[PDB]
Order: sequence, then C-alpha cells, then structure tokens
Amino acid sequence: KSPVFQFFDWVLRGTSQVMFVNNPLSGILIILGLFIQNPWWAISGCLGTIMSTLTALILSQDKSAIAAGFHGYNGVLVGLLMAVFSDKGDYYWWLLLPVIIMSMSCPILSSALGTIFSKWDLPVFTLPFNITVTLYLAATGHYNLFFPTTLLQPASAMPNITWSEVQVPLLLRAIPVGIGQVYGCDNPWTGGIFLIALFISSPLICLHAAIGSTMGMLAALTIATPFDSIYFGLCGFNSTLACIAIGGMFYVITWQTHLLAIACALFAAYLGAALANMLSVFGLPPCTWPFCLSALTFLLLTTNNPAIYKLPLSKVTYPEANRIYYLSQER
Amino acid sequence: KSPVFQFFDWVLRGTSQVMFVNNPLSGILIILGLFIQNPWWAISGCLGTIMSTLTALILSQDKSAIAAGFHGYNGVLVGLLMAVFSDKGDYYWWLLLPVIIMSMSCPILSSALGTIFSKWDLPVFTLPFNITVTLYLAATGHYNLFFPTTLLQPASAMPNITWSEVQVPLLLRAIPVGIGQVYGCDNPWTGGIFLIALFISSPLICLHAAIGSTMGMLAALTIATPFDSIYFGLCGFNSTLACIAIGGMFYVITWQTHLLAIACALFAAYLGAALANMLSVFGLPPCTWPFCLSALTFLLLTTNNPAIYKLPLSKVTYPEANRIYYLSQER
Amino acid sequence: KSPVFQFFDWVLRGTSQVMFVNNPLSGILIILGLFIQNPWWAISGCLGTIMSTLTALILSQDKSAIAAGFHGYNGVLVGLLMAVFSDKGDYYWWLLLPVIIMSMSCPILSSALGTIFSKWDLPVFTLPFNITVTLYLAATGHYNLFFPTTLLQPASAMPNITWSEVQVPLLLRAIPVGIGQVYGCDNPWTGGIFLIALFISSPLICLHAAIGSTMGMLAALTIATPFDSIYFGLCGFNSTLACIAIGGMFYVITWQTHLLAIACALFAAYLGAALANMLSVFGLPPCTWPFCLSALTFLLLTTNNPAIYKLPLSKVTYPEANRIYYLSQER
Ligand SMILES: COc1cccc(/C=C2/SC(=N)NC2=O)c1OC
Ligand SMILES: COc1cccc(/C=C2/SC(=N)NC2=O)c1OC
Ligand SMILES: COc1cccc(/C=C2/SC(=N)NC2=O)c1OC
Ligand SMILES: COc1cccc(/C=C2/SC(=N)NC2=O)c1OC
Ligand SMILES: COc1cccc(/C=C2/SC(=N)NC2=O)c1OC
Ligand SMILES: COc1cccc(/C=C2/SC(=N)NC2=O)c1OC
Repeated sequence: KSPVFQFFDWVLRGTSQVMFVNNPLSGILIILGLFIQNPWWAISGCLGTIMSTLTALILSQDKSAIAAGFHGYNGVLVGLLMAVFSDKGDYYWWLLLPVIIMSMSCPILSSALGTIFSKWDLPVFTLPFNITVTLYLAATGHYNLFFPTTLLQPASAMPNITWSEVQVPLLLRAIPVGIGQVYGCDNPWTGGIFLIALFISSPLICLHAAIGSTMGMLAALTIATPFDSIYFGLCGFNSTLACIAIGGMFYVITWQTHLLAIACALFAAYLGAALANMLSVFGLPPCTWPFCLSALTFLLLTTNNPAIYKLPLSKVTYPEANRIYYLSQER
Repeated sequence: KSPVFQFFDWVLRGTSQVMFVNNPLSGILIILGLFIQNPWWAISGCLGTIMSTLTALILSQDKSAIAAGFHGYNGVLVGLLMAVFSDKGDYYWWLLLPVIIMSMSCPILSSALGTIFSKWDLPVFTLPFNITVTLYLAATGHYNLFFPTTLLQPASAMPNITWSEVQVPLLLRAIPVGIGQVYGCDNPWTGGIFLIALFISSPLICLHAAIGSTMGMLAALTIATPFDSIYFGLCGFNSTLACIAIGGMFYVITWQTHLLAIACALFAAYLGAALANMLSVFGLPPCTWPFCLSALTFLLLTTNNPAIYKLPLSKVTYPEANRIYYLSQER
Repeated sequence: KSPVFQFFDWVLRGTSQVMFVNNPLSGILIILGLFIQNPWWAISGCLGTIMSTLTALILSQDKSAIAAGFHGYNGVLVGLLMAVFSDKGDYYWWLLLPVIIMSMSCPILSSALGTIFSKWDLPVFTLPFNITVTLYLAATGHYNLFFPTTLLQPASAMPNITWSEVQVPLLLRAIPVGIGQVYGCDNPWTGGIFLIALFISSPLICLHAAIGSTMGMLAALTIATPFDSIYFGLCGFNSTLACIAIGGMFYVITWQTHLLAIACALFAAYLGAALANMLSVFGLPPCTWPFCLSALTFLLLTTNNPAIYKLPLSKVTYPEANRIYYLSQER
C-alpha cells in the first residue's frame, strides 16, 4: 500500500467522522454530496481536512486516532463553514489562505480539550471547530476588508408567522435538509446523499439522525421560529448531531437511551435557538455549539438504573458493535 | 405515611432549599409568601418544583438527595423567573407548557454539573437554574410571538442620581426586599415572611441573609446605581445568597469565615452589577449567575490558617449543626 | 534585614513577574518605565501591587510564592488598566478607592483558579487580572457617574486602509511598543526600558518577547487591522506574553518549542483580534484574555516527541535555568 493512498484513506475517514461514522465509503459519498451542493465549498472542505490531518501528523499525535479520522473531521467543518460564510462569493481564491491556517489550529485545540476532558472519559466532540470558526468569524467580521463575512444581526421586530401558509411538504423535507446542514449544505439532494451514506455503515446512526432532525424541526415550531429557517434546515443540525451522539454511540443503544437521545435532541434544539439569538449579537452564527453543550451535559449525566450505560471511550465504534460489545461484557 | 404525602414533603423541602434551608415549615412559609406576592407566580413556581423533582425521580437519581429537596430548588426558581419575565401578563396559561419542559431540564443539568464539580468537592449551587432560564429567555426573547419576555437593554445615557432625594427609610427597606428578590418577589411583606421562614430553622442563615442584602445594598451605592433598583431589591439577591452560602454553611462559622462571607457579598454584588450590564446586551437578566460565580471562587479558595475550614460536602446541614460537627471532629 | 525592606523587595518582584521575570532589578526598571510613561498610571499600579500582595499576606497564602512576586503581578496590571481606562482624566484621586478594592480581589481569584488548574499542573497566568478588570469595566461602564470609562464600540463600517501610506519605520517601532503595551504603556521609550529590563535577567525572554510582538504585528497585518492599532501597539501584547510563556519558560527551550511558541503567538494574536471585536460589544477591552486562552490551550497540548517537554510547575524559574535543569535530569 502506497503511503499516499493510506493518507487519502485517512482523509476520507475524517470527512465522514463528522457524522460519528468511520467508513471511507461513507466519506466518498459525503464528498460527492459536497461537490453536488457547491464545488467551491467541497474544495474548501477538502483543503481544510487535508491540512488538519497533516498538522496532526506534524505534531506527532497518536497514530491510532488518525486512521479513524479523529483529526480530520474538525477540518472539513472549518473549511465548509469558512467558505459558506464568506461574503466575497464563490472561488475567492484568497480564502484558501486562512482556511489553511485555521485548519492547522484544529489538532492543537483537539489535543488541548482532550486533556481537559480526559478526567471525565468524555469525547472532545465538535468543540475544536466551534472555537476556530468563532475565532475566525469574529476576527474578521462583516466589515473586514480582506475576508468579509455575511451579516448576522439580532431580531429587532416580532416575526410575521402565518400558520395558514405553512407548507407541510417543505416542512417534511426539512428532515434531510437538517441532516445535510451539519456540513453547511442545504440542498435536499445532498441531504439524501448523507442519509444514504450513514445508512450504508450502520442503520441506527441513520435512524437517530432522521429522528434528531425531525425532533429539532418540531422543537423550533413550538417557540415560533420563522418558517424560512425551518425549511432551510437551520434548526436541525444541532439536533441530529446530538441525537446521533447520545442515541446509540456513546450510550449502549436501549429504549431508555433512545428516550434520553430524543430528550437530548430537544435540549440541543432549544439551546440552538438560544445561542443563535445570543451569538448573533456579535455577528457570529451558532456553529455547532449547541450540540457540543447538550451532548456534554447529557454524557456527564449520572444515573442509577443499569440500562443507561456509558461505554468507555476507547471501545466506541458504532451503535451495533457497541451493543454487541456490551452484551459480550455482560457475560 | 402515604407516598403522595412523602412527595409533597419533598416538594416543600425543595421550595425552601433555595435559601440553603432544609425545613418543610420554612417551605410552607415561603409558599405562603409567594402566594402573597402574586398567586400566578406561586402557581408557576409550584409547577416548576413539582416537575423538577418528578423528573429527578424518573431519571432514577439518588433517593437520598431528594428528601433534602436538592432537586426541587432549581424548579421553583425556573418557574418563578419564567413567570416574572413573561410579557403576556398574568394567568397566560400557555406559559405553563415551557415551564414544564424547562423544569424537566433541571435534574439533568444538576446531575451534569455535579459530575464536573465532584473533583473539587464543590456544590452545584444555583447554576442549573441559570443555564435553563438563560436558555429560555434567549431562545424566546422579547420579540417572540408565543412567549414574549420583558425588554432589557443596556444603559445608553448617564443615569440622573440626586443624593438629596435618597429616601433612607426605603433604602433600609431594601434589606427584606433584597431577601425576597431571590425568588423574584419584591413585596416587603414577602421579604419579611422569608426572613421569618429562615429564622425558624437556623438564626445564622437569617443573620447572614440580612447582612448579605445590606452588604449588596451598600456595594451598589458605591458605583452609583440608580435608586430604583436599590429600593426594588435588584442589587441584593446575589449578595444574600452568597453571604448565606459562604458564611456558616459551607464553611464552619467563625469570625474569620464571617469576614470572608462579607467579602464574598461584596464580590458578588459587584459581579452582579457587571453581569447585569453585560448580560443586558442580549436582553437577558442577571439570574443568579453572580452568586454562583462568587460562591464558587470563594469555596475553591485555599488558605493556610486552620480557622477557614471547608466542610466535606456530605456533612453539610445548617450552620449550627456544622459548627457542632466541627467541634466534635476536633476532639 | 528590615521586614519592610523585604516587603518592598516582594512588591518589586511582583511588578516584573508580569513578564514572567523574577528579578527585583527588572522590577525597578519597569517601575521607572511606568513613571516615564505617565506618573499617574505608575502610582495606580504601585498601589494595586501593594494592596494585592498585602491581601495575599492577610489571607495567609503560601509564603513561598510571595517572594517570587506571584501575588503582586496581578495587582500592577489591575491598577494600570483601571487607571488607563478611566475617562475622568489624570490624578482623579477617587479612582484610588476601587483600585484598592479590586486589588484585594486578585489573591482570591489567583487562589481559586489555582485549585481549578492544579489537576492539570497548569499556571493561573493572567486570568485573575482579566476577571477583575472585566468585572470593574463592566460594572461601571462608560456612562457611570463616579468612575466612567473610555468608550469602546464595535466596528460599524469597513475600515479605510491604504497600503501606500504604511509607514514602515513606525511599523517596525511597533515591536517595543508591543512589548510595553502589556502594562498599558505605549511610549516607545518605555518599550525600550522593558526590553532592557527583560534582557538583564535572561536573554531568551527578551528574544521571545521581541519575536512575539513582531509575530502579532504581522498577524494583524494579514486580517487588515487599521494601522493606528498597529503603530499604537494594541496588536502585540497578547502575542508577546504568549510567546514568552510558551517559548522557553513552561517548555524546555528547543527549536521545536520555538516553532510552537511562534505558532502560539499567531493563535494568540488572531484570538486577540477576535475577542477585541467580540468584547467591544459590551464596551470591554481585550485585557489579556487572548494570551491566557492561547497559552492554556498550548500547555494542555499533548505530544509524543520527547523534545516537547512540559516542566513540572514547581521547577520553573527562567528559560536558561529550565534548560539546565532538563539537561541535568536527563542524566
Ligand atoms: C478511539 O477514539 C475515539 C473513537 C471514536 C469516537 C471518539 C470521539 C469523537 S467525537 C466527534 N465529534 N468525533 C469522534 O471521533 C474518539 O475519541 C475519544
Ligand atoms: C443566515 O443564517 C445562516 C446562514 C448559513 C449558516 C447558518 C448556521 C449554520 S451552522 C453549521 N454548522 N452549518 C450552518 O449552515 C445560519 O444560521 C445562523
Ligand atoms: C447532601 O447533599 C447536599 C446537602 C446540602 C447542600 C448541598 C448543595 C447545595 S447548593 C444549593 N444552592 N442547594 C443545595 O442543597 C448538597 O449537595 C452536594
Ligand atoms: C427590569 O429589571 C429586572 C426585573 C425583574 C427581575 C430582575 C432580576 C432578577 S434575578 C433573580 N433571580 N430575581 C429577579 O428579580 C431585574 O434586573 C435585571
Ligand atoms: C513557583 O511557582 C511558580 C513559579 C513561577 C511561575 C508560576 C506561574 C506564573 S504565570 C504568570 N503569568 N506569573 C507566574 O508566576 C508559578 O505558579 C505555579
Ligand atoms: C481604544 O483602544 C484601546 C485603548 C487602551 C488599551 C487597549 C487594550 C489594552 S489591553 C492591555 N492589557 N493593555 C492595553 O492597552 C485598547 O484596545 C481595545
């Protein structure tokens, strides 16, 4: 095996580890979906992942958690969110420069947070992306002269929501859109590609992703969010990530854990609305902060009943194998 | 004993554990005070506590720390602050719905923060309420269409404070008002009810509450806060909570700890002014964040002199019994 | 030795420990530089340090880490930043009052954060100053009536940067200015005094300070910061502090650690721009938050290669002695 082939296998695993799925075929499907959405964003995300995992190599990280894509998944998101929020337009080639620098900052953060979380056997999640992208989008802002960003400002008037005009078909379509919005992509076709890409590896992740996107869609219909965000998918990427993380991966899948995951989707969606109203004061977007906060507060949660079992971090692979491992360890 | 009677004993203990006091008679007195202030807020707070402790049951928490009200005290505050900040008015029955949902989110947080703080033998304090109420009041905001909230905006002009017009009698009355404002209630009569309710169980908690409210009242007269907030009690609920927590409960009461508690009241009041000027940018209120921050930074504080002694968390009950325990353990 | 002489030796060590340098001669040189800049700020800073270390005495802290100035360095910064941001002008004597109170709050915080960081063998850094000065500048604000502060507001229009008019000599002079801006002083002469004061004790700290100030100067020329801040030194005090902390002090100096320090200067400068655009919403300045955050995330960072070695906290003195200790321990 040529080492360059091994490295590209690593980057493909990284580009799908965002969905907690470690499978290069799902990675290539997700890359295809990104290119379907907008080739510029796909190029930016691939550059972000390449530089992130390369920096992980240079810093001489643990070689075990790079063949799992553990250091690339924070790069694809940095690239995609850097290039979806740039006001200069498409193929503004200069944007590739900070996308490099910030991509070199994901392993560092991913290391540091790890040492903070090691005391509680808790995963670093998508916090490294949040810190880096918040750093960039606040460092530059909308009025910057080299890398301006799209303007986000707090609501200043009561939204005009008419429940006569709700389109249920579009509202339903908010499920695959919510799945795809994790990567920044809103096209329903890329959402379908993502759902298929998850379903190839493990059905439970796909099921919990669909349930999470739906659950967030519903949670933002209770606090009367404007319908444009519902159709566009902005209210269903924190929810889906939280649902996947809590449902069957970090907890052995069980009906108790299933209800816990749905509750986590609720908490994550409401926290997403909160942080979106708060972080829009600075002009920042809610870039996968709510998922991180809700998943952390749902994994640190302590219970008595034996059904709610938190797998040791090393053992995690995917929900089916997690359940198989737990059943084996019971014997 | 009928189990329903036991559960209502639990909820009464929870409705008074806000004042660090574990006594069902004080709970019933505080409930009476709430109903004296505004029956709508009392109903909302009782619903919040009921659902919070019920969720603690469902999550199968430690049955020991529910007969102490440990999971209800974060529900009464959520209900009261949800229903004091609702712009729709009194008896807007729909408000009971989110008050349920958020009340089901207090045990979860109270568990999670516990696992974060267990490494330092530090109590979770009122942080669960802060997170939940901040989440709600930022998720909805003042312009929301289903559950609007009262508008809070940063100061935009120099306040007009005339020291000729200070009314000392009202200013003095800011002490019981400051005691009552912990629950959101500002009527002086409910403040008196609260002071009596504390004094029934343990005099030291009442004394430190009065001292803390006074100390915050004074601390906000040094930075020239507008007098309306002073009379209304907004500058004396963080201070009183901090003074109670540091004075005789988590530290064995001693004159050294007494000065430490007064200093903590000072730090908490100034931090309250700071967070109120900062958190008002988003439209959020300073909902018992300053007390939490100051009490944490005063309990993590490390000293050499043997007088400043931090009780192990399990042993805490109330200041007099704390002192008795320390004297016994000295022998 | 008269005890008052010992105490003034302590305060002189504290006034230079800001630059991670423990040498009373450097302390007296830095005091001289402060008096060269503006005598009012020097008086305020000396009062801050005196009261901070005095409070550390009263709280009966560890007598070992007061002859190193460990409790005074958070007081000089509180005084200097309190008195550089006061809108009332120079020799507004009333300002000395809160400068006392807040100076009595630095040991407390410095203790508390220590107990938080002890689990990770990480230094408390300049976080105590940040918390206290942010608390003050948000508690009072620009519209306060007793202690108003200078107005800081977010950018509302695209800056007009012309690269024809860049003055390279001034731009180069931004290096000593960046060194001096740690203490709030911008005069190039006080920057030179500071560079000399560092170079007296250990050349590596001076070298890393110059490199850090330069590296931040460059990092803020990439995101197109207005040139006034570049000349004035606002973009080079987080960078220099981070470079000193990571370069040779907390890591045994090596070329690997040198590149790590330069990368930390980059991350700290970009984070400084970010926090300055964010914290200016409240009206707060970026008071040595970026350095703290970047240095923490660069010390918690975990590597495999043996060159990147993190000294146990107790052993740290200065980079040359650190390297000598590491070489001795290798044998
Ligand atoms: C063997 O190490 C591991 C195996 C599997 C998942 C994780 C944690 C996360 S969290 C996230 N958003 N992506 C991941 O990979 C992990 O790190 C502890
Ligand atoms: C104008 O509104 C927007 C435009 C574009 C992205 C977002 C939010 C996110 S966050 C994330 N991880 N992916 C997205 O698309 C948004 O919501 C603020
Ligand atoms: C036996 O367990 C306990 C007994 C007593 C007080 C506490 C802590 C707190 S903090 C607060 N605001 N309310 C409480 O009850 C506790 O939890 C550790
Ligand atoms: C318009 O000003 C206000 C109106 C109502 C409540 C508050 C603050 C609090 S915080 C708390 N735990 N109880 C209260 O009453 C306030 O201050 C911002
Ligand atoms: C022996 O104890 C020590 C000796 C030397 C440096 C430190 C840490 C810091 S961090 C900072 N900004 N100033 C300091 O002194 C320390 O505390 C752990
Ligand atoms: C109007 O702009 C400013 C005026 C004055 C100080 C600063 C920032 C800092 S932060 C620090 N530790 N020393 C300084 O000088 C600033 O930048 C916001």
